[PDB]
Amino acid sequence: GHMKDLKGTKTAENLKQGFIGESMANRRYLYFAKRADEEGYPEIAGLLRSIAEGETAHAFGHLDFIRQGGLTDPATDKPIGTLEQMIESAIAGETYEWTQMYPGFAKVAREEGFPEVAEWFETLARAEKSHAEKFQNVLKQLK
Amino acid sequence: DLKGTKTAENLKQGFIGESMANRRYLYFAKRADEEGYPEIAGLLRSIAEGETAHAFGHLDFIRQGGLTDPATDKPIGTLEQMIESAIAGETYEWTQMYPGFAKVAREEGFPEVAEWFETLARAEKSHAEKFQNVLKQLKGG
Ligand SMILES: [Cl-]
Ligand SMILES: [Cl-]
Ligand SMILES: [Co+2]
Ligand SMILES: [Co+2]
Ligand SMILES: [Co+2]
Ligand SMILES: [Co+2]
Ligand SMILES: [Co+2]
Repeated sequence: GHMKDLKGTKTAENLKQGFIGESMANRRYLYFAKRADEEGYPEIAGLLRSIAEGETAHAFGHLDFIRQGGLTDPATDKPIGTLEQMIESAIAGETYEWTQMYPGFAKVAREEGFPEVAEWFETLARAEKSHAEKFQNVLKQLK
Repeated sequence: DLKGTKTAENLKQGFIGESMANRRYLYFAKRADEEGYPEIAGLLRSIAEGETAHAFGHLDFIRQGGLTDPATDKPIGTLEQMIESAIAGETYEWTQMYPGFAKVAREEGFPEVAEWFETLARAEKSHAEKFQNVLKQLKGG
């Protein structure tokens, strides 16, 4: 039942879009909670944190259907069935970000006259290269 | 002014990718946990904290640059605006997005997936109502 093949369906696309939205909702609500914290609204901060746990549960349930339905990781288009595949998906996305995505973002920010944003993107490119290397060391261990 | 720039769009896409990376790594950590790889689980959780810091810094530049929430295209400068953003996205999800995903899943022969989407529609309605009660408290002082 939950093992039915979802490949080629609109439902497959909808699970991907739901995962994206849920992922953003958790991040948004935790960020909003920091503002409630500063301003002295602990009940609102607590509600934001509790609802954020709900959006974790939603995002993880979307990933369960993606994996059980034979779909790929929404971020990388790589299989994530096994732990080894999960680490290979982590490596693929980190490698895209440090080789291509953040360096390109930093070049654009400098060109448009945002050097402070460009320095941030350059920091992140170096950070994602470190992440890729740490994950590569783990994959070598598992294999 | 970041408004209308390519850099605005790059901060939005960076926020999306970072948001997904933290969720992905915490999900992967659960499989490491089950299988008895606590060093791998620990690394995934520590790197996930990295990706929180990346996402939040992207939101810092977005807010400071007068750009809108990546998810809702609503301003997020003040706490009231943040709660209004929360309400807008929850409302979209329960009134349109998850009902529509549930109908497509039923029509394509995936009743279990459709039931999950219907559960989530009802959940996001409850979220919207709780955030609406917060907004009333803030707006009414
Ligand atoms: Cl409060
Ligand atoms: Cl381990
Ligand atoms: Co089943
Ligand atoms: Co949700
Ligand atoms: Co990373
Ligand atoms: Co990152
Ligand atoms: Co919600």
